[PDB]
Amino acid sequence: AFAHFVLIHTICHGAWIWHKLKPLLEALGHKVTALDLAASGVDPRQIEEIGSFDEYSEPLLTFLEALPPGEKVILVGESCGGLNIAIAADKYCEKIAAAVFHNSVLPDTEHCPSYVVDKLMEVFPDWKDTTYFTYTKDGKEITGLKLGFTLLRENLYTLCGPEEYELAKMLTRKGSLFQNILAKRPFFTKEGYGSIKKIYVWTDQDEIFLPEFQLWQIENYKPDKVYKVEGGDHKLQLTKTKEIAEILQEVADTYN
Amino acid sequence: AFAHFVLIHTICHGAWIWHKLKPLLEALGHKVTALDLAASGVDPRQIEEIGSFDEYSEPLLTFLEALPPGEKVILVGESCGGLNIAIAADKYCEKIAAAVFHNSVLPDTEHCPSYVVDKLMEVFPDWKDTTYFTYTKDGKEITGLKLGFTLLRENLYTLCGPEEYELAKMLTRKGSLFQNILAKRPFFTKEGYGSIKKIYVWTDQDEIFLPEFQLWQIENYKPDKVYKVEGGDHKLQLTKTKEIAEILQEVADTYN
Ligand SMILES: CC(C)[C@](C)(O)C#N
Ligand SMILES: CC(C)[C@](C)(O)C#N
Repeated sequence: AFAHFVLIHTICHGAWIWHKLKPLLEALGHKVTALDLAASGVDPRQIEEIGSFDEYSEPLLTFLEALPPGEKVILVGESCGGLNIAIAADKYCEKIAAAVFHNSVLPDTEHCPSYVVDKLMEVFPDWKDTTYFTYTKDGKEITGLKLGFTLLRENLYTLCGPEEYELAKMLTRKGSLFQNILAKRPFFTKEGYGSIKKIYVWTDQDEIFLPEFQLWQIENYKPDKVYKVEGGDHKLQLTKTKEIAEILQEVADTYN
Repeated sequence: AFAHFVLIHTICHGAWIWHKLKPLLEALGHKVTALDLAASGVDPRQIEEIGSFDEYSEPLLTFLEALPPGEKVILVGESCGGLNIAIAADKYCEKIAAAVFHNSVLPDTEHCPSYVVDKLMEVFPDWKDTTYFTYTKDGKEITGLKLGFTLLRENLYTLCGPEEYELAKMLTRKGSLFQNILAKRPFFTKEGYGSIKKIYVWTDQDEIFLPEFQLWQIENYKPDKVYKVEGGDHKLQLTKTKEIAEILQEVADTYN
């Protein structure tokens, strides 16, 4: 079967991270939409203009709003993209056939929205050469960050070639986890986000979202299905593109 | 010998086009700077804020200005980048060891700055699915454009793989040739731009900067050296990356 996949990049990244996976999925006959979230990729906004993870998710929400009645999509989020999925699901659950998490945070409905992010910071506290700054938006102090090049090289693009790593150094932008904003955000709902089918994809060779963290997430909020990809790194859509496409095809053949 | 190469992308593109060549040059021991020109790549400005090719060249001029006395660089410009080179050379000729043109326009000093662009439009009048728009800046009506995806696929990235082509569809932005502005711009000088060493690199398999045009440019303004790369396409830094690096190494060993 064919599906319409909506690929969602992580913070400090953009649609470009999916440049290898998108054409492969299309070669299988699928429709693919790779969005640039707010102040990401070539989006015209700067991070200082964004005050929450919800605002950051605007392009995704706007896209879903534009889907004609009856049309459903399979959301695929990497790393922090799981949060955009949760936000989107609480507004357009009926338009989501399923959500695939790609070495991604997996929010739940029993704890605050920042719950898994707080846990992530405990498991991976040292972001190496990453730099930080603060800005104010809507009366709140937000911590912005720019991923360090060493962190990118050693923990995120561990096995990616020099040409993919180069794209990251050239294209990654300042962003934010909006951690303190998520902490005060209303909980994700059981009726919306809680109702969608969730497929968790990961590799135990991820050098940032460590096994301890991902296995902790799986136990915390049981996914409907779990796929473990052998080898690769945090950026499976670059290092195990074929494997990811195969998994997504099976998801398309399972949920609609 | 080692040199400091400053790679200059063409309109509607960004530093990202050099993601394959940059690491290869560094692997040879060179220092490489790949800039995003105004309203290009991840630059925060939008094209409607730019009123001339000179303004568009701001990041390059600012970079050269920051070079300490005595430090020289080898400029490498692709496609329309030759115009940024001419503009830069008339302000910082002493900081330029040489300029390499990569399937690029080659301005001269005998005719108006838009001369070769006007000729290009005669040789390649049909830009296929490219779209156009107009905006006003500093009292002048400027024609903006967004490269069509079919034009990108068939004429610019003719032999590039689907993954490189995908990056182009995701990252190319609205831009402008500022043709009418160039037409009224003071001529490039013989003392500045005219004095720099110019190396012309091209392939007769370029599907947009056709042989008729490139050979016309070579006859119009004699380069100091000409390198013809066999095969490849308009984006030699992607399809003949190794060959381009070899040529640049020889240039580094020839001019300083
Ligand atoms: C490093 C991690 C938090 C990110 C930016 O989401 C990725 N990849
Ligand atoms: C199509 C051509 C004018 C451009 C944008 O410079 C390239 N490549």
